[PDB]
Amino acid sequence: SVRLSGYCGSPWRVIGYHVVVWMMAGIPLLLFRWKPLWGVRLRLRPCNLAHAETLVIEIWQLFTVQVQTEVLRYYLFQGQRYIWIETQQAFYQVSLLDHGRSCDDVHRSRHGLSLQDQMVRKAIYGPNVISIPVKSYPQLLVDEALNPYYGFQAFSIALWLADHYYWYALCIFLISSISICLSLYKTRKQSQTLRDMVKLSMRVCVCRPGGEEEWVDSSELVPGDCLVLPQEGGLMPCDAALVAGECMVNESSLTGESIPVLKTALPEGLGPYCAETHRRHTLFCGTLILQARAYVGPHVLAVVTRTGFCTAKGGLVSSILHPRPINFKFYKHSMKFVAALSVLALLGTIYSIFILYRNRVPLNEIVIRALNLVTVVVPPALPAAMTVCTLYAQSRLRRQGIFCIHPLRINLGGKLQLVCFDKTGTLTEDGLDVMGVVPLKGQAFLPLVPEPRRLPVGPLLRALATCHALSRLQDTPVGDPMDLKMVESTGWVLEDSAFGTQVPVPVSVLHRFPFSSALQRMSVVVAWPGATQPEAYVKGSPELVAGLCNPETVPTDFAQMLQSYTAAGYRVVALASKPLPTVPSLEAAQQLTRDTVEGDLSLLGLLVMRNLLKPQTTPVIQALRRTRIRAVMVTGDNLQTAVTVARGCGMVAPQEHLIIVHATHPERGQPASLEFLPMESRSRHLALSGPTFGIIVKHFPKLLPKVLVQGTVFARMAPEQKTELVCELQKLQYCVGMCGDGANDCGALKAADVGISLSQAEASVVSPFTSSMASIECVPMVIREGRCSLDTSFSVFKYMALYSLTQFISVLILYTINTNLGDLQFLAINLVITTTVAVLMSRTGPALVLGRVRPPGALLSVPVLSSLLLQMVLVTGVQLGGYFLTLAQPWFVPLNRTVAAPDNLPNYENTVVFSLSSFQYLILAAAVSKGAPFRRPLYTNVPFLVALALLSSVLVGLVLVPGLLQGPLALRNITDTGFKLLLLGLVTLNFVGAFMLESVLDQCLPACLRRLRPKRASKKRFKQLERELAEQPWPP
Repeated sequence: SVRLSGYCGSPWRVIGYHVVVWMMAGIPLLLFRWKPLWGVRLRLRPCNLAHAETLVIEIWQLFTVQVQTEVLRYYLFQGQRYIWIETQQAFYQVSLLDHGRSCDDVHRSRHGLSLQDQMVRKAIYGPNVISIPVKSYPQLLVDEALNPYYGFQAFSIALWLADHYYWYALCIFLISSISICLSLYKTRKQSQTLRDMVKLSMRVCVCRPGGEEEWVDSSELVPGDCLVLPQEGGLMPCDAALVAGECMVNESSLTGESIPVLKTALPEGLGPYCAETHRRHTLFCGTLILQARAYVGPHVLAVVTRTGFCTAKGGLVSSILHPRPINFKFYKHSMKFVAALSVLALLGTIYSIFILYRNRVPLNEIVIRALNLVTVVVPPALPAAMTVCTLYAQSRLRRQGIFCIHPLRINLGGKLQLVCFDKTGTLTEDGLDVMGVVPLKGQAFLPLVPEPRRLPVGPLLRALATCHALSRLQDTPVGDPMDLKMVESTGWVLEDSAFGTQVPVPVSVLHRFPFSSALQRMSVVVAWPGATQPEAYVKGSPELVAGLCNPETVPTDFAQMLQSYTAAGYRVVALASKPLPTVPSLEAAQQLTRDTVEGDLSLLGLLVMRNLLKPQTTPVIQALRRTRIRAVMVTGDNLQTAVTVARGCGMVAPQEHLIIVHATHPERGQPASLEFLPMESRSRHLALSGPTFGIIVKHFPKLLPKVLVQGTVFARMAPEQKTELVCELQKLQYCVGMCGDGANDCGALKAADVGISLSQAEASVVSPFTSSMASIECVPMVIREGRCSLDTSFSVFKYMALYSLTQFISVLILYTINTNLGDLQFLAINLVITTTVAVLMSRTGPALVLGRVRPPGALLSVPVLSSLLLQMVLVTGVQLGGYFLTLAQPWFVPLNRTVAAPDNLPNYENTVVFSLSSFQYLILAAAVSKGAPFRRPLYTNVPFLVALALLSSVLVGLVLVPGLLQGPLALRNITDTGFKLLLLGLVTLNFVGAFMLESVLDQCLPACLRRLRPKRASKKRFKQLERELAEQPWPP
């Protein structure tokens, strides 16, 4: 959904808008920064998009994008480049400008681009640079410091100086500057981090037609251009397709996969070159080329396909620079809650005006004092407190090993209700493991031998340790992980190729037949000293190998045994051998045909390779299921293995039923039909594959919501089907986490509300959340931190409300008695007592254990609002009681009403109110700070506990110790001590009452509101579906 509206240039209109906004007032600027579409409409006039010199983009977020000329008319929106293709009268993204061309076209491009034809491609595509723009500190200030909040704070600073409250004005300015500097630091540091993370400048050779080789910078590369990759291998500057040769690529830079991966030349064909399909023929930007071998030609060649932000790493960086808006609204009914507090403040302000008039204070002072009171209820430290809360959450995660690039995504961990787990690498170990070999003695399967090392030397062990296509790179074999683990299990050392006995003669590979996907098997020619004839070893699927094997050698239990193995999640391959009467020699063996070796084989044994469940997986899954979080397996693997793992890891506990949803494709003459196949070992789970998921999404849209609500295993899911599933689940108002670790989970991790990658490093761009640890234990950690962050932010906002209302009430009372709180008494209460205690309260770590109860999401809920209105009742009661109680004393002398504050100060009324309110701020900071269920107790926060104790001691000294800070703060000295003790008793009464009020609310109001009003329904579509199912199960 993209809306474009061209605005052709108009000088007179532009200058008219200029003067109007610059002269009239700042209100138009405020409403333009709120609603800038009218600003552009008045500043420039609509035009035919073929003539636009400025665009307005809506994705209903609105951006304005000028249009550059290079004749090429193009614009840049969020890094991507859109060009004006004059013929079709539309701005087409350059990403698609050459989309869909055939692999044959890519191969034909292997002669490169003529320098004359390279300028056009450069102008279209632009430089091959993922340019992170640098904003100057002045411009960072202007961006941060021009908010409406800081504008109001500057207004307040001006007012407090109008009334001569210089210390409080300095306090506001310092708090606001500290607020602005945190934002500037983090925003500038992140930009400088990305700028160097995407930094790359090589001198890459290219193949300019005519036969000459041209050396150019890394930024002069354009799609279709041809690269000459060095034999030694270095970083990859562009996102090229490998046309000739092969090269080891360490793709950890892009996807975090630590192991080298083989890239093979692109195959000639008429299909479209797809980076996701032909991902074994594509070289990505930022990955490292370890070796590059040119089997034909003097050097290896790749064809540039994507450059700049078009590259995969470019898209990953763009998703960090331009994140999609976070799904949850933190301020649920922002205007309504702020309006409740604002109507309270408005009633107070009108009361203040009425009483100031009744006190016969001049009108200018009336207006100034009313505006000061209105400013009291906008705490200068609110943005600082919120940002600091997010920073603390991020730091705690980073110390746990979890790295979130966007700290505001952390609160989405405490909103999670469903987590999708990739099976392999995330739930189960990275690669397969060998639990044994099943040799034969004639036509009978021998008992499984757990480890193949002790197998007596023979054709089976030689096949195990030799029948493979490994290549020793840097003394570390590389290739298919299955072969790696098989040969490692044999224990033999790879030194064509020879293998030495671990403890018994070395064995040589006379000839090797490379594996093929269509052949489902591979064969080799193997000889060893003392061997009369070479032995050719063949490994392949059980049925196919058995078919070529001699029938009298295959036991009748072959099919039954392999099916029994498959049922238990094992993957099985068969090993066969045949003696070749050919003389043992390198040259003679090389002429043997693949058909000769593959045919007339002997079944020697069956090899079973199991992918194991990580030790930390089952506890985490069971903890999530105990918290009533949905654990879903979204894998691209078989359904048998997926269901076996799901049962094993506790997604399907032994008592639940598992039903297979199978959707038949609507073959000729019949429509699509669902059939359900129950299994015998959230009480009903569904398991369905990728084909079934697609058929249900297309043909069965009525039944998709139920499948998604009660589906558990999603096997054989294509990488786009994972993203489709995540989006479909989010359509049900789920908050979906995706703990996929692999590279193919990229779209799912980007779509998911919380996307986590398991085995990553510090500076990873793969997904919003990346952890350094292999196990899925980082998912409970993220959920616990998210719940802690939600509770902490709710408590900080509650404190900034309680704070603000307490100061408002104190100022109202002092206006009533016709004095004010005092300049340095404002400075203390705000700079020290409240800013310290608000930035320190958000330092309390998450509770160590997940619980079934979830944090709220509504700041306007009855709990929060009742807590505020009953804390404020006790605050006002305590202050009023202390005031009315200092009148009854004998030594009391009413303040001089004729003069106005600060001329009244010091006086007993202001002193009493200041003391009580100063204690009340600390009392409220401690009261709003909760421990369990979501946070650790208050006392585990040593800085916060120490701040509370130190400030309480200082305030007790102010109340008791005479002459301590009574000059600066302008406090009146009370000679009496019984009154001081009574004041401390009243403060202790408020402390006890506030904690008792919080406890009583937390314990009773939930039950009270549940009994008082039963839920009409659950707003969540998935909860409605869960009810509709519990009343009547869908699969009957």
